[PDB]
Amino acid sequence: ADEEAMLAKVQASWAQTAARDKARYADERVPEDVHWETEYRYEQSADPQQTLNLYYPAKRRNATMPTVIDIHGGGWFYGDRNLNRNYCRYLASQGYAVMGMGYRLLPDVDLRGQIQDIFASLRWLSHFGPQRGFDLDHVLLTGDSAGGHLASLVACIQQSAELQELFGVSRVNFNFTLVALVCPVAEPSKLPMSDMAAFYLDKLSGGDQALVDHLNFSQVVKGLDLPPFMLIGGQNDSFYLQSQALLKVFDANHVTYTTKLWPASAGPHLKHVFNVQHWEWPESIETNLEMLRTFDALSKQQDQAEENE
Ligand SMILES: *[P@](=O)(CCC)OC[C@@H](COCCCC)OCCCC
Repeated sequence: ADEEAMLAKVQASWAQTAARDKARYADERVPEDVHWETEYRYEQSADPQQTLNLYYPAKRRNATMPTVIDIHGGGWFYGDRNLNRNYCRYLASQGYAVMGMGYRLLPDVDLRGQIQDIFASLRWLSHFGPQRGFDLDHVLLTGDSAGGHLASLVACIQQSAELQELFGVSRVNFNFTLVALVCPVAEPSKLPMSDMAAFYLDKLSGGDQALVDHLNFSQVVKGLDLPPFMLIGGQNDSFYLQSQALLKVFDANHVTYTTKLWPASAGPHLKHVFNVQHWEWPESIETNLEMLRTFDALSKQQDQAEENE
């Protein structure tokens, strides 16, 4: 029938999203009291996607601040380091040093190339973050939608020499204190618009059977000792099914987790990734603070455990 036409279809849909995102950002309040440093190349490459932004409170109470690392969403086909800027700014305004990266998009790369990009940005941060204010002893890793998928896999790969080898990455010299997933699509194989879902999975695996067998969080969680997770979302998330599926995997694997899941009664506006797309809404503030407090409580328990209070 056609590969070119399915692609053109998929891309039409992302052009639509891009227009809504542009219109929202033109309108929306911007968080105050933040500085950003933009467009750092994280490897020797002129690919514009292999860059990252850093965000900080305008007034730093300390030389180093606990770290947040954000992986944006967009269905693996869409987005860049700027997409989640308001969300990153909001988190930074609360007293955190924040990094958000670009990663090359499907179909130009497959999942391995995206995982490599993300690992390159993490390694860059391990080299250059602390000198400019990042406390890498307390690190919150977060991602929304496809970015939540990517965050969930990166958490497992960081812990596993076997997956490091399969994905062609090396572990980075810091740990994740918490991994917070916002409306993640962490089980993309369960998505099947069936031909379109199949097209995505094909583009993610790039035909590599090792990626097919390692495309879902359920396939990479096995046997690893992981940090705590936080699952964020709601019953009016278009992908709430994926959240329900993921809880079953957490329970079966003895993952430590907490949840902040909004009931349908909390309203029709609490849609897909609302707390990233609308930082200023009261429910977004509540959710995002609750995540930062959860991260702080874990960071305090680690400090106590390490005789460093
Ligand atoms: P996330 O990255 C939300 C991005 C808007 O979700 C992954 C989805 C894409 O969302 C629907 C497409 C139009 C917004 O995974 C692919 C769905 C197609 C079968």
